[PDB]
Amino acid sequence: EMYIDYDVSDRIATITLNRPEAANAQNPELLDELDAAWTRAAEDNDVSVIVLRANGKHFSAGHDLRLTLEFIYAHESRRYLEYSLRWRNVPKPSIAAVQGRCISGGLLLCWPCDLIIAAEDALFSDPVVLMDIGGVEYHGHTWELGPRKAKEILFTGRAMTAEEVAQTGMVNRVVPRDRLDAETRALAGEIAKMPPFALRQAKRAVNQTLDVQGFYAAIQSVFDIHQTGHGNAMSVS
Amino acid sequence: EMYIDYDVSDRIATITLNRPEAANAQNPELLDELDAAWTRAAEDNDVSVIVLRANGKHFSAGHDLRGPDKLTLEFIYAHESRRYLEYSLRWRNVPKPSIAAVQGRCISGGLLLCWPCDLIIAAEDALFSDPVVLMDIGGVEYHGHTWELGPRKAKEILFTGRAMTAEEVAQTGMVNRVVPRDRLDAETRALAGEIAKMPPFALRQAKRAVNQTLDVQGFYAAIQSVFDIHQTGHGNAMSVSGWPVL
Amino acid sequence: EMYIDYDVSDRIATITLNRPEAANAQNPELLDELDAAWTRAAEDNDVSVIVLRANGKHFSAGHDLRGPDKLTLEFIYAHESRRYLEYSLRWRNVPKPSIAAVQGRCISGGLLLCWPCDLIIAAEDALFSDPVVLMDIGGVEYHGHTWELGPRKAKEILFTGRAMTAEEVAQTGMVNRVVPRDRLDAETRALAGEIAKMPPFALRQAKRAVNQTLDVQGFYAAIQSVFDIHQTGHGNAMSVSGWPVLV
Amino acid sequence: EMYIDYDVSDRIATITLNRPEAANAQNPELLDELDAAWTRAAEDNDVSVIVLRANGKHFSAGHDLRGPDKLTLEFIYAHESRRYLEYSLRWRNVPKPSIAAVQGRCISGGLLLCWPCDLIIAAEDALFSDPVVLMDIGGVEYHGHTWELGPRKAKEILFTGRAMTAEEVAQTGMVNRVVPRDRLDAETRALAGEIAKMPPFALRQAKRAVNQTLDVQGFYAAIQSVFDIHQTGHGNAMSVSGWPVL
Amino acid sequence: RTEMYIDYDVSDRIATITLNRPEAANAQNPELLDELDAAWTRAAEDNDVSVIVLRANGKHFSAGHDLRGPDKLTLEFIYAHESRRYLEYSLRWRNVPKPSIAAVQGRCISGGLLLCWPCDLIIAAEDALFSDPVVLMDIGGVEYHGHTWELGPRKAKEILFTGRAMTAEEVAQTGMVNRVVPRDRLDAETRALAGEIAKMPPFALRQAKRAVNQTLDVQGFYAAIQSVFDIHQTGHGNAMSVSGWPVL
Amino acid sequence: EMYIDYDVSDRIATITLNRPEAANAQNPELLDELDAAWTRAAEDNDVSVIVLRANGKHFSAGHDLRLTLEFIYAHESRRYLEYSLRWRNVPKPSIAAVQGRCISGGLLLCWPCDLIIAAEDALFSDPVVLMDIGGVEYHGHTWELGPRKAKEILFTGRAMTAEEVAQTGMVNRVVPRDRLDAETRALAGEIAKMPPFALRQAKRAVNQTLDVQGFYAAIQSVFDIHQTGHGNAMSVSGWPV
Ligand SMILES: [Zn+2]
Ligand SMILES: [Zn+2]
Ligand SMILES: [Zn+2]
Ligand SMILES: [Zn+2]
Ligand SMILES: [Zn+2]
Ligand SMILES: [Zn+2]
Repeated sequence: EMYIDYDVSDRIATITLNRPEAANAQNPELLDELDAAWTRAAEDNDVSVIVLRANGKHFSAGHDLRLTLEFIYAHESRRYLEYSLRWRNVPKPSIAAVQGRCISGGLLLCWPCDLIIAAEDALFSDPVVLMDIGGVEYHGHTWELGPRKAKEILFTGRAMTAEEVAQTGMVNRVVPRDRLDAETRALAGEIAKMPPFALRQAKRAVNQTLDVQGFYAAIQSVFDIHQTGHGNAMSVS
Repeated sequence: EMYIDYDVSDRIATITLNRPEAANAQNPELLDELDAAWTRAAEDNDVSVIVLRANGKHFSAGHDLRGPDKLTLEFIYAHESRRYLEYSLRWRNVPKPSIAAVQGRCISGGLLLCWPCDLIIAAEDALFSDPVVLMDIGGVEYHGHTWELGPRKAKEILFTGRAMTAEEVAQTGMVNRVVPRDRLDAETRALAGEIAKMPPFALRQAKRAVNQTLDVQGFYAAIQSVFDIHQTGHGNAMSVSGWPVL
Repeated sequence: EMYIDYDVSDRIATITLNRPEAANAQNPELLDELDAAWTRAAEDNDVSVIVLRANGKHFSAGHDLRGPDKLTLEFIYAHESRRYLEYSLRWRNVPKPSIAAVQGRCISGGLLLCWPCDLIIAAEDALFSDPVVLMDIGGVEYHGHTWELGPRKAKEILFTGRAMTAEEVAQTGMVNRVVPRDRLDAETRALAGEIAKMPPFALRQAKRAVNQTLDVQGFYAAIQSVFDIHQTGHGNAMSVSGWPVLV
Repeated sequence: EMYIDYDVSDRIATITLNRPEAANAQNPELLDELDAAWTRAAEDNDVSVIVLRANGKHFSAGHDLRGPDKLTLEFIYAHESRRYLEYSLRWRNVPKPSIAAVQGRCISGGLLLCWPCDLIIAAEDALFSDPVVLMDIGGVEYHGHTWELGPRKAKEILFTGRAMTAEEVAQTGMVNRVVPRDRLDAETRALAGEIAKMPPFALRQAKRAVNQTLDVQGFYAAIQSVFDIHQTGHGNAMSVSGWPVL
Repeated sequence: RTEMYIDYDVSDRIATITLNRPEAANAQNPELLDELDAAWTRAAEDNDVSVIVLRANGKHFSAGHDLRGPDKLTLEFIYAHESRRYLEYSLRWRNVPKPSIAAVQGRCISGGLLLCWPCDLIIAAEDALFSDPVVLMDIGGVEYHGHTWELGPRKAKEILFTGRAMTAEEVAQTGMVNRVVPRDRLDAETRALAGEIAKMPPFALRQAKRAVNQTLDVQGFYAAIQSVFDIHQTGHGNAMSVSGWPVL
Repeated sequence: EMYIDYDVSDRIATITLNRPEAANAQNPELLDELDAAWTRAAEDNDVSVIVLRANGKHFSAGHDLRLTLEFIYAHESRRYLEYSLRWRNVPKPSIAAVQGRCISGGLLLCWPCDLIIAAEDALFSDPVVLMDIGGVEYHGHTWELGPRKAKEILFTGRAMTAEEVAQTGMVNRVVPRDRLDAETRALAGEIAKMPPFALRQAKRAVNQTLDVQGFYAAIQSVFDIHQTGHGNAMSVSGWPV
């Protein structure tokens, strides 16, 4: 349990990213620990609500950078795409608490949560166009931001403030940094009073509407677009 | 015609919920009168625009749960498919513009009355909620939530049962305009009057352009999918207690 | 190139609507030239980003109708399907970032010029509308309204024909940024210049990611569906008066 | 009961088209009686299965064109949207199994009667066609063609106006079974009888499983889209001749 | 590892997964399904495997879910367990990024379809009989609604409404079965086909499979499967409201 | 013109693939000429129906085989995907007459036609899996053949007879080789009697149903999957296949 802390109390499972020395950059080991924590929470009948949070100044700087396309495709399809979709589908409510920087692969950790609470000084970005890739592997951008904002931030690599993403509906609530854990836990507690099958089916109502709208199919389509970026990058260098 | 009043003047059909003594709680009889009113307005060539409004402090407290031998899910499923789902979809598709005027509380089944309207004008005091998760059900029968609020707000308000102010739902696009409560009726009628000057077939097809876009996006199919999700909640409640809600 | 000016420098193709004396009303000749300019930009290896802008006070007043012995719906359908629908979709899909700079009035057909652009920057003074219901038609030929405004706002502005301010459309996400009118061109070019530092294939695939998400959501199919709904408007106007619109 | 006969026995509602003097061509009166018969069967708890059949040599020769000072597309659109599109979708969605027994010719509008049924049994002699391109229209109002035939056969039969045999439409899956003409009623009745033994809620939800799969695939949205395409045909015919069909 | 119900062999780049509960006509209890899921995972993760073959010992491919296999039984409980071992398992097998082939002999009833439909290709013995008679038990078809996609809607409704069986030749006509072969050659024909496919480059196979499966998901496959799962569960909900047990 | 012949008579535009010495293998010049021919037919108000046919033994052996992924992507998106979709959408009926072998890229020529008439001898295949690619650029396979048959023929590279593809609905009619041109022209002639706007909208009714079902979006999705095959082939060897 190096990289990920796990606590259960009052029917809330709190999963903490604990690699602040690297701004919670994600290596394969961290991702495997994180996927195990989600599974543990999903399987525990004493857990009603999942809280995903991070220690330190920044939620996550993204994937830790430190050969065939088939190899990249296979690895990214598991740890990036399959993991994030599995988290998305866990049949209990989940809430991310985001402070400071949430960059590129960071979005693959919070987007799968049902609700997001952000500190006022949180900054969200996906500057991977600079590295020759058309946005990260799990394309929540268009769904979360709308297409024009998604294009703007992909084309420029600029950051968005917490208030800006709250306006698009990607962030549910913006609170001062000193209230982020308070607000997240209070909301988790309110939700934890509710019947678990009703929570499950409320979640399913919304997620199935998104899937009818094309969410699953679109996420799969964009994964292949992303991979053409890797294929081009390899062909150049 | 106890529960629903109906007026036609100046090419506007005004349908009024008139059960203020129960905060416009909806029993089968009210819903049948309401559907007949919508049909009357739809079929009247002297009506260009439909206004739906409510008497009293509150638009609607929702379904009236005080309105057989061995109760089965088949029975609940059949009845709710007719008076909740089919009725609300039928209103949604009436080929003339419709405007809901919403004051005070609009709770759970109240949403099945205003969401089918094309436009919603809300009083500053309006409070929208769907707290049915408390009763073991994953939101009301007609799932406009994700479409009207976006998925994250939809989940938030279903998971918590909290209310949203008129200003909050205006931000999502669910409400077109927010006005002081003393101006709700006048602003709604003024807007209806502006729209009533337009060519009826253009109004019909403008409405169709937007609604068919939504159907291509998956609206019809999603509404049908979530109805079955809703009904699994009744099924579970019955398996726990013998009753369709906890 | 009578009505459209084309300039390339700094990795930017600037395409300018140059009919200010008619408030950039669009006749078929202007549209043919505009389509040629988009195609030229798409093929130009000196070009990373496209900027669409307009001379004068107004971005575009819409389609020029001042602009066949037995007139038929078949004829209207065929021409509108090419210069309105096919052109706008082709611009939409050009595999390079595009930015519309919109000042003053952008009415009805005007929207067919800016909606296909990836990003829209509007002057504080910009006013967007689609009042064609007055002419017996259910919104313009390319139905961006629902996608850009949300369904309730789309219905409201079609049913009433009212205008929306730059601020109003920025709240729906249809406009990316609102800036003072005297900064519109500078701000647009600065943003284009930022984007033009990026690798072209990454820009193309970022654009694709978003536009393909939209097509999976139903964008292409919905645009085609609404085109026919629009054409039933022309069909009705013709059945009433023998003319494509109510006059 | 001028045009439509109706019988309920062994939990089967049999709806019979009874206008052989016009080869079961459909005037508004016949369609109104037919819709009433479907509603009656839908609402009757003693009915588990619906059978639609026809008297005489032909299932239906289609819409009766022999059954307003300034005729407008608005008027045509409004009427066709009700008795053609809305009626057929309503029958499609009745929450009980339905079976069409089709003999002889089923032409154009005839398809609006059998396609909404869940299952089709055809006589060996049956001929299916939609030659409405001759009248300047892109196929009938309710576009099952692509769904039932596949897109290439749909285009071929629309573009040529040719008829398809029972065998040919059985190969596409549009017809479930082909039997000799003198066995059509007996085979249909036996099939209905087999289905009528099953629990009604399971029948309802098996039907929903398939029909909701179709709506997620785009059926409802596609049907609505093609109705507008159809109407552009009327709009063009009126622009050429002042009449809805060439 | 403990092996109980599933035989597993890897040779010549083919993983052959065998249902080995012929004493129960390969009726599927939760343990069998867990073991079968593990076998699919083993094959998926083995770089020496290019193709997966699913087959069954004895006369019958699978009689379906084992009926004889909590103080207060609730729909939540049934929903949770079926969502895992029926729906999630079958979707996971569907998505394994290597070609898979089912060899189907004799009866393949109801839950049996959840084992073969996830395979890419189906080879059936001339004697194979496919059915889903669960309407008799008050349920609108099994949990993973392949029926409409595999059979077309009219055939799907016919066989659900009647509970009748379809011959191998009948399902081959809809495209659900790729090839019908004599019973005594089913294993040889299947392995020969697996061998031919196992000569191809693995990434090209993966992306050919993806091309088709992603086309199906754009068409609505994932969303429709999820939708019908809830329809199926309303059947259980109703059966419990009538009798207290999840099937009539 | 070098590779494509074009004739208009009796309201039929006949477009002929005329590179028989190469079994109508498709180089970029041939494809540009083909696209020009489709455009000419589409724009000619005296043409009601388009017939696409081929000289020699074979309809088309596919793309003529005789560097970055960006370059391959750009070129294939134009001449293969954009061209084929443009042809698919021409607002007039079109009919392909397919004799002999139609392999891989050959499918990009006939699938965009509304109707396909095949000689009894015709053989259809897509063996590109052998070259490390997940089927050709325009993924009609699932739509035309169904998913199981599409997977089988992609995974094996086997050919399908005219009778087999007729059973799936991909071929409208199968006729003897010596009657292919006559049967196609007679069918075109029947269709050319019909009102052009009704033909247009009949075509639209079916094609829009397909696009509501997901056809446009799916074709775009699979194009990217195809390009990951080129991406991988280049990462192994340096060439696209
Ligand atoms: Zn990556
Ligand atoms: Zn309910
Ligand atoms: Zn127009
Ligand atoms: Zn008609
Ligand atoms: Zn079950
Ligand atoms: Zn290629």
